[PDB]
Amino acid sequence: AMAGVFTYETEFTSVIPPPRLFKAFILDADNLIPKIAPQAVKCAEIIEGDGGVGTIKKITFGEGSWFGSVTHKIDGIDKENFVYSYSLIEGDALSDKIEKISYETKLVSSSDGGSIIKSTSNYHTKGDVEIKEEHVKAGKEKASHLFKLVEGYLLANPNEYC
Repeated sequence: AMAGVFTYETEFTSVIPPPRLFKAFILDADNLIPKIAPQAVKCAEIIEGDGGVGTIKKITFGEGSWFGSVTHKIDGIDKENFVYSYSLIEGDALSDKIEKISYETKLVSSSDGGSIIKSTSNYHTKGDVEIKEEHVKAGKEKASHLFKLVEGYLLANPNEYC
């Protein structure tokens, strides 16, 4: 069985500068996201670890999507360079065809006082590669929708995460 990596890259832009975005969206995700987006995320529960590298966490989805769950593994947190690396180790997306999906979310500063959210998705493949363009685009739409709610909240409550 052939091993490969299908790599997809995308960017989101934010008005919020990287330090604030990282404190909010990444370092306090488990608390902030189920609160702002209840329909999208019901809860975030740590199964193993203290929230840092090696942490295993089960995310349960709300009424918005065809609610299942996902199990993420924290691979890396760079609090200086605003890098968050994690893998989907249990979920609907995984099959005999896709064994693992590793992610890297980097926050880059904009000269206008904002951020560029750079997301890389690495689909670790086994056998014939068959990835639907619509399935990837739907993930990108859900990620930008959740993110837009993060930006709004942050702009409505400017003192939060400073």
